[PDB]
Amino acid sequence: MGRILFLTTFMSKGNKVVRYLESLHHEVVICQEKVHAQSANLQEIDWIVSYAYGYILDKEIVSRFRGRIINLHPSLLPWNKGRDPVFWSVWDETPKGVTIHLIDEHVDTGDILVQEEIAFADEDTLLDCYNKANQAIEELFIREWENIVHGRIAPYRQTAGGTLHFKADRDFYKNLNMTTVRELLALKRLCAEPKRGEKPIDKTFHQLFEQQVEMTPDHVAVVDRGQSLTYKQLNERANQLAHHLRGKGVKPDDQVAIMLDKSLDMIVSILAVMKAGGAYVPIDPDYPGERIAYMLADSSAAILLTNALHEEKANGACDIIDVHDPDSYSENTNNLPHVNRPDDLVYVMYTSAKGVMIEHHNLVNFCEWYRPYFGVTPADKALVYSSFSFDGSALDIFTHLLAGAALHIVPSERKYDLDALNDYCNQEGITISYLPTGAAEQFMQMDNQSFRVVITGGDVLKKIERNGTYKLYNGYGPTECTIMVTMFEVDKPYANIPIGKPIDRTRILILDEALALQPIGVAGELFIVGEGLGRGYLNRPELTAEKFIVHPQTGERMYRTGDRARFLPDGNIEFLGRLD
Ligand SMILES: Nc1nc(=O)c2c([nH]1)NC[C@@H](CNc1ccc(C(=O)N[C@@H](CCC(=O)O)C(=O)O)cc1)N2C=O
Ligand SMILES: CC(C)[C@H](N)C(=O)O
Repeated sequence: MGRILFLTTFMSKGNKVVRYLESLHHEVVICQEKVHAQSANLQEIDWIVSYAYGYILDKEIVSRFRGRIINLHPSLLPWNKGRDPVFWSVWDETPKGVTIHLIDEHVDTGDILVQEEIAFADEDTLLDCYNKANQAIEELFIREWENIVHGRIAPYRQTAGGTLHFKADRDFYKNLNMTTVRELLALKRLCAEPKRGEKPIDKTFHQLFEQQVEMTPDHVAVVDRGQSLTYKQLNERANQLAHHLRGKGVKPDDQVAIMLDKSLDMIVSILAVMKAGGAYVPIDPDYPGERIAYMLADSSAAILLTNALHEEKANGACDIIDVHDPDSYSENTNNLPHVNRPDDLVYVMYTSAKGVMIEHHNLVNFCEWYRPYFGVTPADKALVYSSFSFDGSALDIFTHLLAGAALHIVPSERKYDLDALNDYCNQEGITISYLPTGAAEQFMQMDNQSFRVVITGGDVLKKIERNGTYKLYNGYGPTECTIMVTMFEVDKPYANIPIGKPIDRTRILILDEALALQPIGVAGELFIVGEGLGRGYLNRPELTAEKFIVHPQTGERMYRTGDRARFLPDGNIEFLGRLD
């Protein structure tokens, strides 16, 4: 009878479709390569049927075979045109079906002949779906072929719109072929790009702090032994120092070093640096004079806020401002005119070394997530415990100041004696704070009735047994992505205590060495994306590039931690040590 040219690159030479056509006494030429007009595969052809053909047809060919080129495409067009349609059908959660349509000059733009709705069960694998569709369309072709040959079907134009996908759009998703529909949608919900409608962060920390001063001005801000400052008192003194600093020429993105012990003067100095416009570099003065000398050299800091006592540990490296000299304080107590943007530096901290750069928007995002998460109110009282050279300090000070809470400085007297500290808290009625895993585990041993919440993380947490009523939370995150990026409420004991779910405006991805996504439950190198990412390492652009990358598929900016982890079925993340 008639000679049929069958085009495919993926499909077998013995498809149900080919056998049916041969059953009807058609000679079926099978071709899997691109062809041109001169091709001997185009001699004496009545119908062209194409099924997963991986090449376009020159206009020359489609015109000569107009009205006689059929394509088998397993999607409910115009949904899911182009490559890997069955997959994108699941991922993009489009309607699912199979379509036989004429071949137009453009990809999958030909008028429809027949169309069928298909269904996938939550339990089917993505390879199950791929087959179930090819099954459905092959059977459909056999049912309606006769109707197609005799030309008795009225082609109808495809509905406007649709989705289109390209060959390489699945690269990022190569490891997901054997995933379940349920398991695949779960992964999307955990790792898919942010939903539309969100706006950049438009505030700096000292903006929001000055905001909070006017709401709770007479509330206690910071306490150190018997001395205390209200938000109003604290704000005005920082302003006086900030005026002085901006007079000395502090400007946005400038570095100002602070070398002091935990004290009211420290909080004033920190806020004064921000309000002036710059970012503060905390230097614990117990560091070896070697480290201190380096931190001041690497840092471009021209100003140093410090004591008469620690003055000499800098060896005249820079201009010094005595926080105890009343001449370092201006008469003006007004808030300074704002000159900062959220992309300006807020602080620079050193890892165990390199200068990590953090911007205001990084810090704002963390505090704005912290307040509502832990339901912090001005009734709360928190401790300044961590060294002021670690990002754990930023949590202690900043989160609670924007909640109107009261900060209590922790002297070395009870820094180590947790029995004595606990007595502090029970007397003063402390309700919340962060303790590193080491210190936190110890504190579980002391009796406590003050706390409402305690937070840990930084090293692996292994014990949960606590005496007090308070809830307990384990967190995770590197200094490079601003304090912590994930948070878990500990409800029951675990052999591996999970580190929780991501915070506001942050996303975490588990990737192959190839940087491809990994199914829920499969380990990989944990990657961070979102508001938390800092500016990088100071004076270390080549190394910054190493750790702050532009993903090859998505083009998003991500931080490579070098930690192993995996997602649990309920959405929480599980730490699995370093990558080695
Ligand atoms: N002329 C024509 N119209 C069609 O509608 C049609 C055909 N040919 N041939 C088979 C199928 C389309 N199949 C495909 C699938 C992918 C590519 C492809 O190579 N896409 C590249 C684009 C890059 C480039 O243009 O070089 C990609 O990266 O996604 C081509 C044809 N098809 C009807 O079903
Ligand atoms: C100390 C902790 C809050 C910090 N994210 C770290 O791991 O260094």
